[PDB]
Order: sequence, then structure tokens, then C-alpha cells
Amino acid sequence: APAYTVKRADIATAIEDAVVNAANHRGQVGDGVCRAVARKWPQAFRNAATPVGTAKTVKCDETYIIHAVGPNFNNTSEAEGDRDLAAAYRAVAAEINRLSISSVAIPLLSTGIFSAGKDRVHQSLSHLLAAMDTTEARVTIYCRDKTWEQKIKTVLQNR
Repeated sequence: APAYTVKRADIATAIEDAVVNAANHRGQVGDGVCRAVARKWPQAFRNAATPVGTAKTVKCDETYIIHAVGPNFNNTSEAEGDRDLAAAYRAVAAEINRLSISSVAIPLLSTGIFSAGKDRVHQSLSHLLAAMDTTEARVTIYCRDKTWEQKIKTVLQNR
């Protein structure tokens, strides 16, 4: 069975078997919590593009890194947006079982440019957990080095 957890770091220097990333759509090096990963595993980004609402694993060397593409609410209808956000997390969850890892780090998708108002970990984390509960890996939630992580803790205890 999976289990939730929280860690205060950039989602890159994780130590779980697999590392999920808030990938843009185009697998390019880009803004926000993405670059951290690219510095360790640049080859994993190399043509790692995949459509909205999905996940694309690339093996850099001997790790499974999973690029999850969140929908941009700033350019989609809330129906499409919450749906494809769940789609992305579900595609991740599939790849978790698919590569069959025991532990994986996972950032709260819906930040920087995807949010367009959607700025509640509680919401994204609902769609994430609903999908990732279907796996049996550890579920180490990451965000950044900050008070946001504290909020994610309180939510994880409340939910």
C-alpha cells in the first residue's frame, strides 16, 4: 500500500527511486520548479515533450524520471483544467506501477503558470492522491524549501 509523506527541498535532490517533475508540455528547460531537476538530469529533458494531461518517463541513467504536464488554467476552461490536471496525475500513477518503483517524489502541480488563480495545494493534492493511491509506492510530496511545505503538512494531516 502507498503512504503519504512531505519533504522540504527542491524536487530534484530527492532520494526516492523515481522523481516526478512539473513539466511544461514542451520538454524544454524552463522556469519555476523544473530547472533544479534539469541540472542533475539534463538528458532526461532532451525531447521529453508530451501533451497536456499525461506523463512521460525518461530514464536519464539509472533512475526513472517522470515529466507530468499540468493544464494551463490561464488558457483553458475550468472543466478542461481540473480534468486534465487529474489526467496528468493519473498518467504519473500509471508510470509508477509501470516502472514498478518502491518510492517516488511528487511535486504539487498547479504553480507558476498553470494556476491562473488555482493556488491551493489542497485542491491539486486531491486529484494527485486519488490517482497515486492506485499505486503501491511511497508518496513523498515536495514543493519548495518554504512555508508552503508546512501548509502541505497540515493538509496531509487533515485529509
